[PDB]
Amino acid sequence: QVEHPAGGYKKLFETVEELSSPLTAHVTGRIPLWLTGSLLRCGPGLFEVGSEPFYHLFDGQALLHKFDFKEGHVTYHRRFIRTDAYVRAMTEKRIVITEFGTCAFPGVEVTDNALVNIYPVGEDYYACTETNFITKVNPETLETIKQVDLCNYVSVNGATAHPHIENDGTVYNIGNCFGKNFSIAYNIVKIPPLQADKEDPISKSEIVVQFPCSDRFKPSYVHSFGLTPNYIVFVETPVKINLFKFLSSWSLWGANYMDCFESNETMGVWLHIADKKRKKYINNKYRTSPFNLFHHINTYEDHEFLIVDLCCWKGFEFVYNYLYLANLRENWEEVKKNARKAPQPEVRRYVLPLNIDKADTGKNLVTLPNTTATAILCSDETIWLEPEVLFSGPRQAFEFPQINYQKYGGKPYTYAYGLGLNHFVPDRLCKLNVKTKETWVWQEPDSYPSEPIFVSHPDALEEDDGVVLSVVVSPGAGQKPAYLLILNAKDLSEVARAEVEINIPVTFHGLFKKS
Amino acid sequence: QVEHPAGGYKKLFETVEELSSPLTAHVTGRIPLWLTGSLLRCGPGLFEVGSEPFYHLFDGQALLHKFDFKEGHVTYHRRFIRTDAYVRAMTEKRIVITEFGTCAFPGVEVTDNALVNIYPVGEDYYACTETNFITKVNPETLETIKQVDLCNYVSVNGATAHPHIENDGTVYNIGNCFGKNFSIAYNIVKIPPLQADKEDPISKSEIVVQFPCSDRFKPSYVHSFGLTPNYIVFVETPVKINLFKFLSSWSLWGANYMDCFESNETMGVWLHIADKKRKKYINNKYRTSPFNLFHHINTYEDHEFLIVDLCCWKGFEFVYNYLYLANLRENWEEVKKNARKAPQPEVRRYVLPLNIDKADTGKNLVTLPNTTATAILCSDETIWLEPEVLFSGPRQAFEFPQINYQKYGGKPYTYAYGLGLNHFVPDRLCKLNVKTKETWVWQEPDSYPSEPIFVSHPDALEEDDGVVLSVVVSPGAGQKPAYLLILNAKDLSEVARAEVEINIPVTFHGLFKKS
Ligand SMILES: [Fe+2]
Ligand SMILES: [Fe+2]
Ligand SMILES: [Ir+3]
Ligand SMILES: [Ir+3]
Repeated sequence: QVEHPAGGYKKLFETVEELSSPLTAHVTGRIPLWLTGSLLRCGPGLFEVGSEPFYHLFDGQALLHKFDFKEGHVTYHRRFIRTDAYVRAMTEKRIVITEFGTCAFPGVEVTDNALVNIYPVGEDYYACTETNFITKVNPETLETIKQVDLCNYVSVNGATAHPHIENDGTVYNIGNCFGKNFSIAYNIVKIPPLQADKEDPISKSEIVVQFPCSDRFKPSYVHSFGLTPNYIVFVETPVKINLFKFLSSWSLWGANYMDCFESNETMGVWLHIADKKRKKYINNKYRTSPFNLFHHINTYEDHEFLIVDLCCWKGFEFVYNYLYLANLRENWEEVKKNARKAPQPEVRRYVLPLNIDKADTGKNLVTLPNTTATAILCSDETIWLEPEVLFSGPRQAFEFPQINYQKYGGKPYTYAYGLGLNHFVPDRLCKLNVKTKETWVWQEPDSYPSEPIFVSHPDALEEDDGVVLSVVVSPGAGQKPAYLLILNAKDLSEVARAEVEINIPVTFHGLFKKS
Repeated sequence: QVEHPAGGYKKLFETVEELSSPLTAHVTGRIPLWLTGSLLRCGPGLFEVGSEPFYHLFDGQALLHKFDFKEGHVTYHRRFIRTDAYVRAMTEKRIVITEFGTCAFPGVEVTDNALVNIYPVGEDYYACTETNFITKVNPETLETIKQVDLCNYVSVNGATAHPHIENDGTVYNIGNCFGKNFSIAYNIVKIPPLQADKEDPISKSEIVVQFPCSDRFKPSYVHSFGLTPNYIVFVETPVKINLFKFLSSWSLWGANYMDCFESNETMGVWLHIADKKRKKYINNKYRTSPFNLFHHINTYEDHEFLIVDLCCWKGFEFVYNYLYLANLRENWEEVKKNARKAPQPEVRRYVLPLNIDKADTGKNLVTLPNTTATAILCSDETIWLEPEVLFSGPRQAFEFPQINYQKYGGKPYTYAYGLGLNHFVPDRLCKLNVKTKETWVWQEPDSYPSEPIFVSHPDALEEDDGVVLSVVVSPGAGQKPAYLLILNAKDLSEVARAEVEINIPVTFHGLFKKS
């Protein structure tokens, strides 16, 4: 729709160097006085070790970024995370640890390249990827402190880079695991808040509940999940991990993680729910059409139903196949051409009935008045779901979604913020009213934003009283190569900017730390 | 959304009497001078024979209506169609022929109650329902002329009340039939235009092509189908006719047509295409989620794809179960309550790829640039489809759709007109831009319109240069009980009205005859 023939988006994938200390950003407009804190973000910063390239978008070495709002000025800083992967790569001047889509050549050494997200646990902050290894970091200085191996504390093989954090600091996550059956399963991990004893909360990790797997030996790729005050929602997609293949290519040949994925063509999507407080899996066989899922938007309870809002990609093909660096660095026509056969992005609201009566076999159970979502109870005992579409644009994804999480996560809500992807290229920011379907767009030419993070006005009365923060890469004609953008959350109108004189590569997720 | 607590919609289902001759309507505003012709419509007019009621909406005895535009004035007329059903009912003072949802009590006597539609064949016009019996009628006087039995001329058991008529007067339809396999199938019937020989074209009926059936002994209920210059599209829904049951309740007990229907829970929807010119069925196994379908909107070819736009109801339950007269005559709260578990209406665009390559197995084949519809080729050879949603409102159907059929039927187009159903109650008229999704609504309180028919301006330059005609029932405070509505097709703004002093019951379909 919008076109980027100048190819500026290639700057999102160009290596940068870390800083020794914070730069001072040149500020435009007016930073709100109540914005005092830090925006922390993780993404790849190093896309080749020497003349050895990294191939996939999720392979480049973790880079930790900070935009600080101190006493009426803004600074920018960045430091590579000192991971085994990074350290060993630097020691030995080559690629040492196999990344998601790049096999290294000379037990199994699983990557700790924490390029995806960062989150609070007790008084600590950890950078993560999606394996068992998270990296404790210093949120003031950006120094690496420690590697943690979650297998030491709990039985999981890995965990998402999207834990849910409750208001009391309790942390919930999900990862696959070995069941007692000698099957695969998915385990919900709970890390408690910092208690009086003042001991590291990770040492108090425990399993809340286990979800079954649709296939005994293949778990689905899980990127995120849903949490309400009373329920956990997990979506099992037809993107499957063939564990066999990476335990056959380690031994004999030589593979990466991407090589294990296969698509199951016939299962579609299975949706699973567990009672959070009683810690039981509920046996409701929710089923629907096939789609990839990376990001839940929000989840909530409305009478005897769960409302589940999702960023979907229609299809069973793995959308990550489209995310190799060569693909993303082609020119504009080839980018558009290459995405023509990709899965098509769509925001969807599914409605899952909680209180199932066989009396209603063969009818639509969704009796709520303001939705077009359906759930049908088959004789089978299967519950077949159709969504209400909330947003749909040709090869235009509303993605990397965020909400006013602190007051509205897990509860009834109205607004969602997101990054607009145009044939996979990030080129706009969106706001979406999920009840009316109104949208708002912020966009400028040759400008490539990141996930918008929302920060509440401390005296907020409405759900969107606050701002949205995005890191924007604007290559071009003598342009400030990048800047931090602050929008008014009500109408996505610009409030301010903090410009810098250096490039910033793609970042995925992060948080705003009030301090 | 809008509420009708006064219950005025019950007047759509109250018996009326025919007229001896045309009333003269009181006209408001300005009838366009180029509107000279006749609006003909069919619907039920008689909902009980004495103290024997008819139960279903599709059971009342056919009533033929005419609004005439002659020399700067408007008339209204109506005559019951003199069918076997009607005539015998009147002769014998009771219900004689079993209707769709009303069994009569004292070979098989199939109904010819032609309450659904009327269409041109050569220089003739026939009222129809969905059986093998159509009734030739006089379009000037509304007199019944003749019963026709299509089994005499072609091998079908019945035919839809939605034939497609080409610009040269050729008529296409579809009905189920016995295959040579001793299976069920669906046959495409072609009736040619009136030729030089001047013989009745029905005598020249022939079979073009046959579609297979998903179930050997159960055909799906078919209400309509798609036609482009090169293709025929047929949609096989999980609403199935159990022929066995009506050939077991005729012999032993005593049933109606509605009693034969069952829903197939596992098949979903199968979509079928045939080459119109070569008269071959194409073996592409299009499949998708379950839905009822009554009305195609329009179909067309866009490069190597068919665009299929449909008024869907999500679910496999038969929507006709909600359409008994008692249900429709309850009060407003009970109407809303009763539809809470019904299938949910949605307008959908499916995109069917024509040129299938196994090289693209597991990918999305829909490479067109302005749609979010997908089609995925499974290993199976199955092609799994997801729609682009064009309109979706909670228990608000865009239904009884019409287009500028003469210039745009079967071809690329932009606008569709429709009747808005609010928990099954007709209470608005809509226009829909199918590319942008903009809508327009005409609505007034305690007013219940019928299917909007579109008539082109004779000097039309754009697709919506013309008017839309609807019959509106407005019961109320000393109100003209009904009127004919003429809207401007561009913005659904009112141009005129032709009021009458008598009630008019529900009508389904019809045509505008330029004369
Ligand atoms: Fe993510
Ligand atoms: Fe119809
Ligand atoms: Ir302020
Ligand atoms: Ir005019």
